[PDB]
Amino acid sequence: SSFERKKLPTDFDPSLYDISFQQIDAEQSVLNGIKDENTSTVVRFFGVTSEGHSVLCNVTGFKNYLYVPAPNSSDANDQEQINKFVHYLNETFDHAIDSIEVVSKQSIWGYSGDTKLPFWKIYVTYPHMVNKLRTAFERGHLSFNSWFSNGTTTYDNIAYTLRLMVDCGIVGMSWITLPKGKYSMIEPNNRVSSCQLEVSINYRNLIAHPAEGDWSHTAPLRIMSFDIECAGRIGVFPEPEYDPVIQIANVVSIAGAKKPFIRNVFTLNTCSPITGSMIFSHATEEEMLSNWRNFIIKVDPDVIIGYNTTNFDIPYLLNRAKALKVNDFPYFGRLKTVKQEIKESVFSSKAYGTRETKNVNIDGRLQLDLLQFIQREYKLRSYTLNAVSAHFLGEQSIISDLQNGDSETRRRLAVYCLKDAYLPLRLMEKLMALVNYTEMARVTGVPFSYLLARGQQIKVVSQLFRKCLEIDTVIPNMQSQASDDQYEGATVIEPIRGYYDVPIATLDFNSLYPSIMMAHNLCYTTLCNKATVERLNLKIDEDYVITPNGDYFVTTKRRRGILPIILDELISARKRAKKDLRDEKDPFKRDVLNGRQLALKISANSVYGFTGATVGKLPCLAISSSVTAYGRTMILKTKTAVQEKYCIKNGYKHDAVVVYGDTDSVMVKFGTTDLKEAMDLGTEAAKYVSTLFKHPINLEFEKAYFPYLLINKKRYAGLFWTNPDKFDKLDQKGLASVRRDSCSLVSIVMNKVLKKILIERNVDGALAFVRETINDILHNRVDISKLIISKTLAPNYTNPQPHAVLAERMKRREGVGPNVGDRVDYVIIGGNDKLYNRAEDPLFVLENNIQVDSRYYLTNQLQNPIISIVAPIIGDKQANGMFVV
DNA sequence: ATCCTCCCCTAC
DNA sequence: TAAGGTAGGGGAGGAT
Ligand SMILES: Nc1ccn([C@H]2C[C@H](O)[C@@H](COP(=O)(O)OP(=O)(O)OP(=O)(O)O)O2)c(=O)n1
Ligand SMILES: [Ca+2]
Ligand SMILES: [Ca+2]
Ligand SMILES: [Ca+2]
Ligand SMILES: [Ca+2]
Ligand SMILES: [Ca+2]
Repeated sequence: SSFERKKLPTDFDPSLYDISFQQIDAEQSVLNGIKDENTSTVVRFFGVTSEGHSVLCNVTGFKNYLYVPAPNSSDANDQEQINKFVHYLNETFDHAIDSIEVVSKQSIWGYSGDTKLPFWKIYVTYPHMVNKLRTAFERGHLSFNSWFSNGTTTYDNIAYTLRLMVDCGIVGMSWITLPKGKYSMIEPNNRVSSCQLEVSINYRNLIAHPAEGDWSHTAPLRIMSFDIECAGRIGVFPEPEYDPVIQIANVVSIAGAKKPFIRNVFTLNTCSPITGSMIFSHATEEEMLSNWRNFIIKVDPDVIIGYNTTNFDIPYLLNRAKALKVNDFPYFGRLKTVKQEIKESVFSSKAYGTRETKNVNIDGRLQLDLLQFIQREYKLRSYTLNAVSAHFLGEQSIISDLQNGDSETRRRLAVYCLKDAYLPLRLMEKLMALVNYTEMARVTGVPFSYLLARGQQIKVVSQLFRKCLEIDTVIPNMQSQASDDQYEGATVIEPIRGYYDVPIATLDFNSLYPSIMMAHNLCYTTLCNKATVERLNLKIDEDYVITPNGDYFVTTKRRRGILPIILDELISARKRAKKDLRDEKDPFKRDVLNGRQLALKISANSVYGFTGATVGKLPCLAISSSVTAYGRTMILKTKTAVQEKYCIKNGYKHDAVVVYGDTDSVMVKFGTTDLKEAMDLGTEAAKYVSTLFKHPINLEFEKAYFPYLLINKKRYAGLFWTNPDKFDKLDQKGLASVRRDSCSLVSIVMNKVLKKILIERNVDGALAFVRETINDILHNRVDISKLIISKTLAPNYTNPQPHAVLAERMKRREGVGPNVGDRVDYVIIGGNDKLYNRAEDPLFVLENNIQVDSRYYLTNQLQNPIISIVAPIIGDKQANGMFVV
């Protein structure tokens, strides 16, 4: 269809109507016409009112700025001289320095006392000039009055849009009210957007509502999900230069609605009717594309979603329209003449990997590619639409041929395309993608768009700037300087390896690293030193503390740190999510709620990580190292306290043994053969141990393993009990059977062997199954699908890896192949070459009847993991004999 | 025969 | 702030 937004009130007028809208995105821009507070640059916020009206609100009069410390010079307070310095800067920086305001601030770096210092807040008429100013102060030669020649630390480096959001109290996905009489309409001939309401307000006059109570609701966002089909060549993934887009299916709904209010398919050529959806068929591809752009503009979606839309559908359409010279195509943002462009960049982090990105500006609309969401929030063996639809939704080549048939074959194609457009919307709603990300944007204060495009650091940065503003504190700008060394981390306890046929109680600290930062008041602002404690005559333990890393931090007596408060808020949110999880029946919903609480846990742990990131801009290893140091002492103290308490000479039946533990957990063999008693002792022990640490540190009994197969550090399995009557699952940590680089032959067999032993207590049956499997490998009875190994392609290599060698080979053969950051699928083929030269594309293998290295799969894939699980039961000799041959 | 490094992924 | 942290198994090969 294409229904448009509800019409505005007929008597609408800025003097009559407040405008309250949920802002979903914002960007820096220059406003045509009069300046405000000597600047023509604005932050344009886009969003939606409770009645479903779209809004572009220009926030005017907000000048970017930087802080530098006032010079240590007698003439520093002479206004005439400050005025002259401003003239000097205007001569140097394109006449873009507005003024200098003298303010009292303190650096976030350390405790020197509560005495604040004079800083110079230097305002600019356009935001980007702050960067050049910062550079000049840092490495330029601003030699006026010998004030900064030369040179100086600068403070509060942050992008202009976020600077405004922080200073105005605006978080992501938040509500803003524009009071009647306080804003003005953009005149018809000056309009730049297609929003129903295009207005301007001075930043001081907007009301930024905290996302709480009556202002924690969300606006009725219009969600558009789409999917395209292309008719491409046999053997070639479609290329925009040659292969037509032949269908675009669309579904549009209101956030949270039961059903979409628009369902349609744009087709090239004719297409027979589809019950419950509109069909818009076109004689030419060009027409279809232009109509689709017009459709977006008229429907005015707030969020554009789909599955792989980011890396495929969107760039493909842009590139296709360009190839076809449909030159007005790429204008479907909310800014009428702002072109959608592909920005090529690179994203890299340990958590998310390293890869090229192709982000497109669709100004004033959000994007939520469900493939990108699911990849971030879930660990799955496969992320194909089919795979994830079957997994989350319970769902169960010819394309070009269907296209070249008739109205009926194209209809068939259109149902497929419509379904592919609908699934992402089902996924978004069931996985609560929009709802949970709204929460995250609000809690951390970042724009929604940062969640999928950016990392954990920017969320920490936003929270830090917001807390610092509250206490007149500013943050020094430092250059990233990656270290060649990692600081010392956690203790992993030496395992007493083997098969335990008695209950093992697992105890672990709630939110360990955050609880350590809170208990011990660990923050940039509380960091001190020997020199200060003496100049100030502070008393150990009352006024400060010395960490096991040897660092001095002041106590809450002297200063409440800010990191503890940020962590407190994140843990509160997490606790709300956990309660929701505790209160929910449906297994699937609980799953989703489990990701929500995990996401918030990672956010809290990322505040610790931020302090340890030298690949980052505010490392403080005093904090990160003190945290890990405390952690090592705590697990040692926990192990010692459990062993000293629960022993025969204290009236217990057995001497408790800590058989294993990792970072913040201990696995305890109390000695009893009874499961409930082990769980009761585990609970009592955690309660006792918790009394030995400072609030809010807390040890809890987590679960019992019975039996428990401990193979090595970070390698074990066990039946996992949270009640003594029925076990929850067969839990596996670290084993090949839970690593996504195992071939499924190994994972499946390991899984079945573990089940037969731990659940069915049938070692004989497990061994018969392994022997059968060995026979199948050696007689080529294993489907190639179970032999495929997948590994991520790294950006660069020192040592040649089989999948990386194969990726280059594939490009040589086909002109294209896996890119950095893609998983590469391969099987090992037979032959005399080095292993890294013997990884091959499974399709290439099938096509050419190439023999797979069967013995390799036996000896170098199956054999070691299987021996490691059965040897503890049948012994090393038998386990090894089973593999001859 | 030991111990190291690069690599990939997972345990925290 | 472009990009949260460290420990460590085990495959595969390198240096003494
Ligand atoms: N992604 C992660 C996971 C863990 N850790 C560190 C900090 C954690 O506090 C500690 C223990 O890991 P847990 O998985 O037990 O995490 P928590 O104790 O924080 O959370 P929970 O309350 O779920 O046990 O390891 C981390 O820095 N980053
Ligand atoms: Ca698709
Ligand atoms: Ca726990
Ligand atoms: Ca924990
Ligand atoms: Ca743990
Ligand atoms: Ca090692």
